[PDB]
Amino acid sequence: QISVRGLAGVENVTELKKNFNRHLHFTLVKDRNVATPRDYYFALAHTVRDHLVGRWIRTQQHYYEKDPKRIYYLSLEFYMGRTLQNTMVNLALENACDEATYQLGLDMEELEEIEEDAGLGNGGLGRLAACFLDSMATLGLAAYGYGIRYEFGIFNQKICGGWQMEEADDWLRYGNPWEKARPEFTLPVHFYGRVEHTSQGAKWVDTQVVLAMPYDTPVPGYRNNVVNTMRLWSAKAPNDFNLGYIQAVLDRNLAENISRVLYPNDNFFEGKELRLKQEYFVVAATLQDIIRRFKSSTNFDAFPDKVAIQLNDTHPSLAIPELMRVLVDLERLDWDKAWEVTVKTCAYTNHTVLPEALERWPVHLLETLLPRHLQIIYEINQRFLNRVAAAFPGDVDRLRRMSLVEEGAVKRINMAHLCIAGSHAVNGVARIHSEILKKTIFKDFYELEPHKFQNKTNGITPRRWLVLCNPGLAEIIAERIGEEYISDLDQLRKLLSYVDDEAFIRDVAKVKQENKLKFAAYLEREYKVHINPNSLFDVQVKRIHEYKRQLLNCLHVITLYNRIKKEPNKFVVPRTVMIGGKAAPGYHMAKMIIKLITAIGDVVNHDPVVGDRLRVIFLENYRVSLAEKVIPAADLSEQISTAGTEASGTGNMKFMLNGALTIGTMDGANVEMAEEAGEENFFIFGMRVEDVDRLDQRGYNAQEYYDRIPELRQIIEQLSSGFFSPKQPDLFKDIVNMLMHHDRFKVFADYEEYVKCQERVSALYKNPREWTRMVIRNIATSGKFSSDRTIAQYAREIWGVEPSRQRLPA
Amino acid sequence: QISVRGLAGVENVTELKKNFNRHLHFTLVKDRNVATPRDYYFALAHTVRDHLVGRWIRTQQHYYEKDPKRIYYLSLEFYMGRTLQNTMVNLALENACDEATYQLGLDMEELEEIEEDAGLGNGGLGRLAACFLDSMATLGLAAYGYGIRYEFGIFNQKICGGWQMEEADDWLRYGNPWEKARPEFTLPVHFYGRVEHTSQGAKWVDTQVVLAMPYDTPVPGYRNNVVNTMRLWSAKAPNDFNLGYIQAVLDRNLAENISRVLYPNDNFFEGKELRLKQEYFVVAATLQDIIRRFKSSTNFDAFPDKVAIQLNDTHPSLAIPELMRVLVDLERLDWDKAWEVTVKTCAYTNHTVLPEALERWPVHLLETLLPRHLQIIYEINQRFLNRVAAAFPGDVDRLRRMSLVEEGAVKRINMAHLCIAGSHAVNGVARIHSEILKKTIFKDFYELEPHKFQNKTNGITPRRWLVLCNPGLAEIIAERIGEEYISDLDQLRKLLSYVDDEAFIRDVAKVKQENKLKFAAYLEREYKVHINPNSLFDVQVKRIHEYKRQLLNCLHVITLYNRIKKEPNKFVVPRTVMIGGKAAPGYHMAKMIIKLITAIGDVVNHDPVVGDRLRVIFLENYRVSLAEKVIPAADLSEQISTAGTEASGTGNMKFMLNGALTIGTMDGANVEMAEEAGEENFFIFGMRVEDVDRLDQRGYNAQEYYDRIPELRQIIEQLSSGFFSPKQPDLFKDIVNMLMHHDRFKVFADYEEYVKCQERVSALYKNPREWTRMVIRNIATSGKFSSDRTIAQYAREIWGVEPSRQRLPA
Ligand SMILES: O=c1oc2c(O)c(O)cc3c(=O)oc4c(O)c(O)cc1c4c23
Ligand SMILES: O=c1oc2c(O)c(O)cc3c(=O)oc4c(O)c(O)cc1c4c23
Ligand SMILES: *Cc1c(COP(=O)(O)O)cnc(C)c1O
Ligand SMILES: *Cc1c(COP(=O)(O)O)cnc(C)c1O
Repeated sequence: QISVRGLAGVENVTELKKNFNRHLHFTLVKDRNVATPRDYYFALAHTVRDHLVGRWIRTQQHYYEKDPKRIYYLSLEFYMGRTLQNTMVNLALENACDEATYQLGLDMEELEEIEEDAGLGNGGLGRLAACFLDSMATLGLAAYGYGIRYEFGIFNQKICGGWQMEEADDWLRYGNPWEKARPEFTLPVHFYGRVEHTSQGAKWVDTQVVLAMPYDTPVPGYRNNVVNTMRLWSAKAPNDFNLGYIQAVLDRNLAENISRVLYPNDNFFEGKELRLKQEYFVVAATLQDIIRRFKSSTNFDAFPDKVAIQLNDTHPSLAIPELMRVLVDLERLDWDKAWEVTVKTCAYTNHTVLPEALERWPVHLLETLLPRHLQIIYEINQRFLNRVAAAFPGDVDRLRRMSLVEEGAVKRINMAHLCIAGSHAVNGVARIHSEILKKTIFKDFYELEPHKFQNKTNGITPRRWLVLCNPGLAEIIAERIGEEYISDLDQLRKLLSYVDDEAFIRDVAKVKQENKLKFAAYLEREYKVHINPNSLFDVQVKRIHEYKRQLLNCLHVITLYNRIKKEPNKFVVPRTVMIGGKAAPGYHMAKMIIKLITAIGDVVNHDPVVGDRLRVIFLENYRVSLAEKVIPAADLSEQISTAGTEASGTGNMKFMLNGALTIGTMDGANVEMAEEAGEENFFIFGMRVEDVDRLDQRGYNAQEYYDRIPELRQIIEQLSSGFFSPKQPDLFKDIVNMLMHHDRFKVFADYEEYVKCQERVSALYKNPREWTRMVIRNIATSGKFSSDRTIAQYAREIWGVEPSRQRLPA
Repeated sequence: QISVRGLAGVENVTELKKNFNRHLHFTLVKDRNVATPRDYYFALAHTVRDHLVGRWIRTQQHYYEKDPKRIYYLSLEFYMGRTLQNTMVNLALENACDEATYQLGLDMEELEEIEEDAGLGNGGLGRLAACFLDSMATLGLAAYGYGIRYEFGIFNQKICGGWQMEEADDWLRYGNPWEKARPEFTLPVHFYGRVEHTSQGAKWVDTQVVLAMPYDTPVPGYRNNVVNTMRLWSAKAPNDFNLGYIQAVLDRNLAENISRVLYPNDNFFEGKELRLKQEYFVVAATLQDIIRRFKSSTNFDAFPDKVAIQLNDTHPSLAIPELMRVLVDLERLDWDKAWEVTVKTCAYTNHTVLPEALERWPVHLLETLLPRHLQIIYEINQRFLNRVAAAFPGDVDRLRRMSLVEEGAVKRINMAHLCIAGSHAVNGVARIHSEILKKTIFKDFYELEPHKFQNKTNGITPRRWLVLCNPGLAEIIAERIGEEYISDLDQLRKLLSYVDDEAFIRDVAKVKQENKLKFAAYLEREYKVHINPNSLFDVQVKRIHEYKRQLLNCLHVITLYNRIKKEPNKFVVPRTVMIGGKAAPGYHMAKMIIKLITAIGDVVNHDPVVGDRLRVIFLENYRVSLAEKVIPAADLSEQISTAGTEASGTGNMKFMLNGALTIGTMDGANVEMAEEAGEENFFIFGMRVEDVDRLDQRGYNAQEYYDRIPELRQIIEQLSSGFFSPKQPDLFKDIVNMLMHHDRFKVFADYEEYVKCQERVSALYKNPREWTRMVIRNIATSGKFSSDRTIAQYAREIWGVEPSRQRLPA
């Protein structure tokens, strides 16, 4: 149908149809008379999968022959979403499959909706890992993603009576056609036990053994015939485990619980034993696999020349003492040599500065679970602090501040300090964040080893986040500038030449209108809720957190409502305000915020005086596949975290690529986005980091804002008095109390500037031509935020490898 | 290579090779350079599976069009063994696959050894279900096997220091290519809750829900293109189950434990709650599936014309009150009509008379777990006893004896009494067993309803138990009489014409020698143990139980040893005595018996005076695939249960078909075997049932035998004094004590006759020609013991359907 979706040659279409029918018959054991649409989805998935396998085998064979340096990306989260369309895009099969299925009497878009998301992540950090795998394959790197195959990913969110309910995400129920179990490469992982000292060093003995069984998923590059591997570990009990009889068999679940469920915490540390087991499990199985692959090529001097290990946050930080354990206890290298190898192999990416997110494991936990690793951590600490003492003699407070061991009520290990000591590179995820790391939380470490500290600004893959989710926009762009931008996003800069082109203006605006109608239709059919498609689509989608300030958005919504009620017959730009995202099940305030959003909706959406001028929708079950629908439909992107709290953001970049304008603070990657587009083409408001610091030194007093802003006072009075909860007048007392007395994120301090900035948005939206021109300026300068740029920087500045755009033979 | 293994046409061989390479590449994602022999096994399995699917789809389509009466065989056990070779045999693919794999540079026999047994049964009852599925498919019946997909089947048995150790049988570790998950036909099963009475009858409410997910395995008939289904249920928690968050997800295992593990009890009732859950789970999911299939054709009058339900033992007895529950509570039929339908639908097979095997469930268990079923059982009981009272007025003891409710310390439900009341047919499994049922344990029921009581003598499938495991014997038979006997075993009677044929005598004896050499080679390569292939192979393989009297065999072994030690330079016929079988983990006496066998081996096998004249081997991990190896190698089959205890036996029949002579008591099917072959062609010894009864009335006194038989006294003195356990002299005190003071099975009473009978065996073995002639007379009269005969009798006399030998189109 459309050019970016590839060729539909008669030979290819015929072959796809034959293979579809073969899988339906032989693989699924169905005929056309009994087949459900789910069976048709599976027949298509297996047909497309067949096209991957040749390239997958040849890619891995190629890496064996050429022996390049291998990149190992260690993450506890891979937020993959659906695989079918992404695979078709990267293999240039989309139009052919569309044609083949049409001829079989089927709608491919309908079949695509049947696939479950691989929801093996929480939010930004998890989705970053997924975008990165796509870029690494596209750039021809010998890269492997290593993680856990969770049986249950991020919970499915249902809204009942305005409240979040959690349901198990049983994503493997119907099978996963993309994975290949590899039980032949099963590896043992050890837990508990004790340390024995011989004349030949330490021995870790009397351990409990859990098996790690790998499952491999293909990761296709964009049209280069490269197919890399994501290897995810599943926990299995040994067959003599606990071996009255019946109970011993049932107790196998105790071992296998390690890979059962993703911890649903986003930017929050929960110090639970099962989480620690997951962290060690992924690390121990991965490192054995790495060493096995290295040895098939006892000289560990060349180890850092053949292996890079990237730690996604501190979650796999145990890689550092585990590598030391293997090199020293098993391979019998001396400490200093092993340490040199370790440091040169490992690199660490920090994702947040929020104190409650930092992993600080109780010593007593590590002592029981991982007694040898604790000894190694103590030894690392002693040697590191000796270096600190020599560099800064007599500075006793620095010693205390930099220690990997934290003193207190409970002794803890600071995993971030372990990662810095044991890595040759430490990076933040946006320029402002990397600067904050050097100035504040890691200042001491930066003074000791300035060379370790880098920036690598986050990015997103333009495959999933443009071509896949917004084919209409990808096409109108391709018509003018060709197809090369899909793997070289900087080429979007050529679009600045069309900012005064009347044909292009009309096409950009038409693509947006079509996306909005399609999403408006989606909401009716699937959620029985009506929206006006002519309204400004005002969208905030991301995990629910106090720092992200969904509450500030709520205050604006209520302000707009109060202004309409005060002057009903005055013209206002119509808005659909959409907020979506999950709260961690134990995060009470975030759960209260969701209830507030729905309660506001209950009032606003049913008030006849408002009409269709304002609508407030909570988008249920926000996840990757929902993002692919809502982002192309958005006019306004809400990126309103308190300055200095959102390390980068990536949702911000997705909206910019897809033709929404941004209202945002100077936080995270927003700063770089505004710098790329021009500040005049962005809706910037609020305190800068420096303003927040100044307010903190003086002391934040919320009462002052309440006293001075009559519109703010009225909202607080409405909240307190039960206006939004008539049957439970004090329902929102916790929210009011937090805002008035202990708001860490200074919601009130940005309220006035935010409301005023929102008026400027409404003014611009009244002039469609000028709105669209600003949109064009945003799309045209979004090139920097491709994860291809990010990965090329990691490859050159951290991993010491050259990216390649060259095709492997088909 | 050999004719019974089918054609190896050039077209077929070429096609098999192409498909093998396709599966290796696309299915397994391997090339020839990285492929293990396990990968080659899987490539072959998928290739053969492809040939089933067309016939499977067409068979099920055929049953939809024709709408025949459907047979539902309900069993908690399906002891299937391996599937690859059986599938090739039934599809006439064996030679072609052999050729195709040879050409690819592979040994097919080696690949066959890689397949795990589907060990979803304990012994006789489980293997009977498997033989039956094979016969039902071969006879063209519209039959479905329904059971549980256990994650762990019967434990793997290891022998450590002479003791049984149990290991989890993780048979699904590498995947199962034969099954097809059918998550689309998932059904809810209810547990716990309470009964509510409305104006519209009873309601079962506040239940806990567990999902039943079916997996279908194809069951191919012998060369008739019929492929039936075995449907096995897996337990799944609902997604809102227990829905802090993490724990609620982990607690899903509580529901899914239902299908986790097979109870390893053979002919022994253990009244555990989890076992009861398994029994209801299979019944509730199966009956919903039955009713769904029936309705796709509210007139339940025709229900018994379209449905037969066969209960394999009392394990699925809850089918009776469950059918009543559905018909009365859900479909709103009146009681009497529902009861008529139920009785006409259900039939019950009894497998043992041993009191400790009978299921007698505590009322308090049923009250908590299944409150509505208990109410229904009480109502059945009241109405049944009203009929008893009317037929036998004033006979108050009969009322007590026949009640489904047992009075006592704990009130219990007798499941056998429930099955008789609720079935139109009740059968035993051999003529003597069916007579014992009428005379003793079910005498009262037989007097009330004589017409219900039938015999159906057990059988075995000649596909697995001749063609598959003994191709050499199948071939020499086919050379003389053709191939028709494979599905018409009565034709073996034609072999009586060759009893004086010198060529045939030599061929029969040669096939046995070849089988013995192959098994002798197997024992060395796999278990590092040497045996003399010229010795008489004396084999007792079956579950370890006191009733089966492995102990009597032990006494004979020790007697032979003592006789050699007394007269070393006297000639004796050399023997290899092989005993194998598993003991239930909690069965202490059976575990002690295994230890005795190995301890005897330790003495006998290392005594230089004995030489290679006597060897005692315990065959580890006896299971279906081991049976297929050892049975063709046997000379003498030990079938030595106390008269009246072994209901039928089926191992006995397997040995007869494969050219072993039988030493046995007049018990179970041994009686019919001796009747078929002629008593002169059998080695019969010992008490008859009548002799056991006489001894019981007088009182069994073991001391008497000890006092009168000096050879017996010496063995007991050796056991007591530590001769077979020098480092633990009293190790076998439990065994000695049981034999002397509380032997339920009268081991000593048969000792003298058994030893004398064994001398007659040794005498005949000295004359190879006459041994082989007797063998021919056994093989030639084994036809009655085909499960095809058994199933034809079930079909005609119980299910009311006609078997068909006619082929479906290919
Ligand atoms: O008790 C909690 O307090 C919190 C906070 O005070 C906060 O600011 C953020 C969070 C957060 O992100 O995730 C959480 C969880 O997954 C959880 O199980 C418990 C809590 C939080 C939490
Ligand atoms: O405690 C037991 O006593 C038994 C007997 O006394 C017996 O004659 C036969 C048996 C038997 O066959 O299986 C068993 C089990 O699976 C189990 O867990 C416990 C027992 C038995 C058992
Ligand atoms: C991109 C993305 C995120 C991250 O969004 P931010 O606004 O950067 O927090 C979270 N969840 C999903 C499903 C995403 O696609
Ligand atoms: C046939 C068979 C049995 C039953 O043997 P009996 O001697 O009749 O008890 C038990 N186990 C296996 C593995 C079998 O093949």
